Amino acid sequence: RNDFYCWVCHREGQVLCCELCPRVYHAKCLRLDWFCPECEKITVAECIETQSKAMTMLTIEQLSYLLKFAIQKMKQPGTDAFQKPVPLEQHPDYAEYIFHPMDLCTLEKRAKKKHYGCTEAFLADAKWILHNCIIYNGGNHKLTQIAKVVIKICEHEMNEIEVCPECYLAACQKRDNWFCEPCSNPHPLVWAKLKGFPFWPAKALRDKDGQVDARFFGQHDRAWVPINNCYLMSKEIPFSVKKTKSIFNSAMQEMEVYVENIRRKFGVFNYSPFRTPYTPNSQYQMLLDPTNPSAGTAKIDKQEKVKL
Ligand SMILES: [Zn+2]
Ligand SMILES: [Zn+2]
Ligand SMILES: [Zn+2]
Repeated sequence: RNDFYCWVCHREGQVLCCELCPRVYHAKCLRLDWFCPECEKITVAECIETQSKAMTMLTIEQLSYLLKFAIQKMKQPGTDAFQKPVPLEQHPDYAEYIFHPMDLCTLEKRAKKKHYGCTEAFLADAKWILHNCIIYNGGNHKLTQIAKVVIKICEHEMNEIEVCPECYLAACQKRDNWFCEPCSNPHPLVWAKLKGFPFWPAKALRDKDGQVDARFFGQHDRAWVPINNCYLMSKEIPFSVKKTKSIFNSAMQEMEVYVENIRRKFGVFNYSPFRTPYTPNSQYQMLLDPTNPSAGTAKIDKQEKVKL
């Protein structure tokens, strides 16, 4: 049955009904057979023609395995009040206000039964936990603060699956040298300079608004770096004054383990001349002959269904 409280502001009043789901909205909270914004986002994300790069590389069963790790991060210590359904015997008026209850145990069971076709659908279902807490307990209750942090963890984990599902699973399991594991579409290796930090080796995971999502060898920290401050990996080092030599040496050692792993899996790794700029979705390091780019990639391909 249809909800009585607006999905945006969590208050009652004259509200519009979605044709596909039980959510309701004030016309003014959206600034104008109707399908709500949650249903529109999910439909686009689950259509093969408009699905994300992460969804193109995953089956529904594979996505269910990654959502189980996201549930573990959402179940932080102190989230006890949201780990099981609200006991109606202990709050006898709960169902007079909450028509669509949700909790972390129910969210975990729906993920296991392969109910979710995209990351957007898991976050949209998780959000009933916060919406219900605000209606019943109030916007300034101690439990509402806990529910807001649970939703922010869920948002972060969905964003991490979408950046690269293989990096996500490697970071979850933490095998020895997990950061040196190459992905099926290998991330280019760069020298990256962040303002105020020395030039350092990093993996380039994404390109957005003239920036590169860099993941640094050694500490495994991350930052958006300007594209003009990124060069393809080279033997000559762009020198920077550094506080501790041994930390730089460990990062370079870990970087050389990643390069040998790449050469075993794909059969090639091309270092570039000094100060060669990084370009979006660079293919230079995988070329069969770096002086003949028209010849293309070295990857032979054996029609492998390998993935899991
Ligand atoms: Zn509203
Ligand atoms: Zn809807
Ligand atoms: Zn990756």
